[PDB]
Amino acid sequence: ETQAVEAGEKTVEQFVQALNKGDYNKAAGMASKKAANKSALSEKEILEKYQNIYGAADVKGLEISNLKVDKKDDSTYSFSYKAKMNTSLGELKDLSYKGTLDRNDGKTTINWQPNLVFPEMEGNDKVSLTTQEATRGNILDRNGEPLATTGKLKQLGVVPSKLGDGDEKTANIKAIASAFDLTEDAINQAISQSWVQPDYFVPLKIATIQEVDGRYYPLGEAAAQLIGYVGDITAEDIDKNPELSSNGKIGRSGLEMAFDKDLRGTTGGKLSITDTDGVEKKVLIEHEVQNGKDIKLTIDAKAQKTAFDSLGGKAGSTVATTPKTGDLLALASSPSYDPNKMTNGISQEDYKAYEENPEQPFISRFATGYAPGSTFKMITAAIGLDNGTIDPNEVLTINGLKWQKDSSWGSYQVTRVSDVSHVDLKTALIYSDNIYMAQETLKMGEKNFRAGLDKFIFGEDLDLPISMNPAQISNEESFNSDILLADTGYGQGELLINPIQQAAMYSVFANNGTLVYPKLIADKETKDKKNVIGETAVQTIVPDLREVVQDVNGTAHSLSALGIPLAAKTGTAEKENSFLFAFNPDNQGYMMVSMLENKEDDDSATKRAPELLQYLNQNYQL
Ligand SMILES: *C(=O)[C@@H](NC(=O)/C(=N\O)c1nsc(N)n1)[C@@H]1NC(C(=O)O)=C(CC2=CCN([C@@H]3CCNC3)C2=O)CS1
Repeated sequence: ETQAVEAGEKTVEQFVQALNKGDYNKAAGMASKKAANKSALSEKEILEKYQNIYGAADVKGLEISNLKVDKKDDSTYSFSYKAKMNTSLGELKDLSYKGTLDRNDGKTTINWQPNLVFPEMEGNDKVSLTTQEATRGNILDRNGEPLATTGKLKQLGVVPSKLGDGDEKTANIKAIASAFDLTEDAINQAISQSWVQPDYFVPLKIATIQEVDGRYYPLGEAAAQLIGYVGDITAEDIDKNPELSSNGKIGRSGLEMAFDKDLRGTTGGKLSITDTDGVEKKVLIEHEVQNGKDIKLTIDAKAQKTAFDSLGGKAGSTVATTPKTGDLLALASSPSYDPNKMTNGISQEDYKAYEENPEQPFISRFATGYAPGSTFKMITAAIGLDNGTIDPNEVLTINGLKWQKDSSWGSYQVTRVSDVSHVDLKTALIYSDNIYMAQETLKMGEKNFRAGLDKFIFGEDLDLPISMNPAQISNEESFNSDILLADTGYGQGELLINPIQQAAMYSVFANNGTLVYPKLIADKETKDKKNVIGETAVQTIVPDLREVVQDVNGTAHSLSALGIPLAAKTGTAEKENSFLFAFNPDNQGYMMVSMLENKEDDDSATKRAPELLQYLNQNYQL
């Protein structure tokens, strides 16, 4: 407790603090002159040491404790303290520093020595710092087949110096643009790029070829919206997260981005003290690299490749689930983009292409909310049946195509397409009679309609890694209209449900009225919501839904040619959308929901479903 002691106690601290602030020169100013019993190096020689070592290892957050300064002679005090510090590779704990001070004319300074960098350093000792980036994990389908993996790829390229001079170049460019099937002009824009030197290898496809490590998506565009793609890491990404290395790739969309942490692993590293020849003398930190985790999904890659191909590139979406457990067997969206071109290199043209396609390939339509249309009637009936409103056999008598409750609906008319004039429940679903449904809905009223709807999952967010707004009944918490109460009853109005949310609500017909939440991660436990509708309302509706197919006038009669047990409902909306709902009523092994955004003349979701239905029907039973 002496005013010379604490003068030295303060001179240590100002030295430590100067190193935290990274002011390696202020620190160097507190060094005794270079001498045999004082410092071991000059101010400049000291400055350089800390910049080399404390900088290259980014030493910061230096905390000392148990500081001691005791007198040894009138001009020399000995100090000692414990310390901990943060390095770019971890925390250094329980360091033991020791040294001496030089009092001379009321000026107290440090007799610097290498053992104030790290305790065990001596003489001409140095420091080494090595890092090892990890390998990105895989995304797998339910059967282990890979959906996103990192492997060696046969990169094709050329060398401007092994071509032709004049006609031998512009005719040889022809030959390699053929045996590989790529445009011939793009070989000229590439060869004449800025960075090209006539000796470098210039890449073309995913004439010499070299093996390159890259990120590969076997299914390409058939699963590009769900799985996503990955991009070069940019300086900005490191601002958002300085734990990233400049050399990896990063998930930018779809599941790659949703699970980037798990998939990307942790970097390994090693901080060592070496003699003057890089020979390791003490290891201070060693974190063995930990690679990225694999991720197993519910997807069935054949169902996905089939479901996407079935849309023939038209705007639309398909979604398949095993309804008794929630497994999502496929999440198709069309049109689409090449996720391999995006990740591993995409020409400036093929890229500008996707951006201006007005049907928007980058949209994950299976998460876009739509107005479901007539398919929804299978709910409305099930609610009406639950609360007594609907008599299956009560036969309404309905004339013409238009209708309204009374003249106070101005020009708002409920329209249908088939002038059936004796409609019971079964007949209503077989023909998709908006009117019958619009009526039996009003017979039920917002209170009893919402009483049933509210037993579903509107508003809720599902436990899935896909960004999607929840499904809504209306753009306000009440309808505030009869017309809307009606429009909503037959699948329009202010309804918004996306193909995954639809597939969840309709699961009630495969589970005696229990709703089963969708499942996308292979291991996660099934989650359900019991008694959403009555078992009896199911046994009433389903046999009517078979007849949407079998009956010669059924909206989906074309599917009876297949010879497979189907129960289903269709839809259409107005540009014209087209819908289909389908599942197996014998075994409940699968269920599908297919849309067609902006259909073509005489095209339909129902005309494209068979190939996917045959696969599902055979490979998913009990
Ligand atoms: C349910 O979605 C209903 N569709 C419509 O009424 C719509 N347009 O057709 C629609 N509602 S709102 C809005 N803006 N437009 C019924 N569903 C279907 C269907 O599922 O296919 C309809 C089409 C349709 C029923 C029977 N069809 C036979 C084809 C040849 N002749 C009849 C048929 O195309 C309309 S009613």
